[PDB]
Amino acid sequence: GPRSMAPTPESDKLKSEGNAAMARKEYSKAIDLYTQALSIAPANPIYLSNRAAAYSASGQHEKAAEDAELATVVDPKYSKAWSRLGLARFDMADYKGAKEAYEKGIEAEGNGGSDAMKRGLETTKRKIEEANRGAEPPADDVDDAAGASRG
Repeated sequence: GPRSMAPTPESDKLKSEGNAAMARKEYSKAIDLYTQALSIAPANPIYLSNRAAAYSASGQHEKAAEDAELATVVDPKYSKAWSRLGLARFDMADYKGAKEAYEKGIEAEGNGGSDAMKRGLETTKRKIEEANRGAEPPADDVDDAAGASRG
């Protein structure tokens, strides 16, 4: 018969084994274990957001972003997915997109945001303001005054 396409004790075991792999910093294994969980329950936002964390830890920001995005599409009310998406976009230097993700995460979280979301949004805004105001100070003009004018 057909699978239920929803989480099972088996998929959750795989998720837990994935979580343990993360703890050991075995990111490639975590990615594989979360993927196995997702083969049982496709597009599960918890499993997706966990695999996103593993991608991010291993420096694979585009893959992290795709997992996190899909999670936010499936469950836009799941604040953790937005936090994952924010970090992934931040790490891709997509600061506008990171700002948007953190803002939506903060709304979904329903309590002003997790510490990570609040700091994430603050840091992203500061980066955007740095760019807007100029990342480099202006230089003052060279002096055309006479050398003895300071005397």
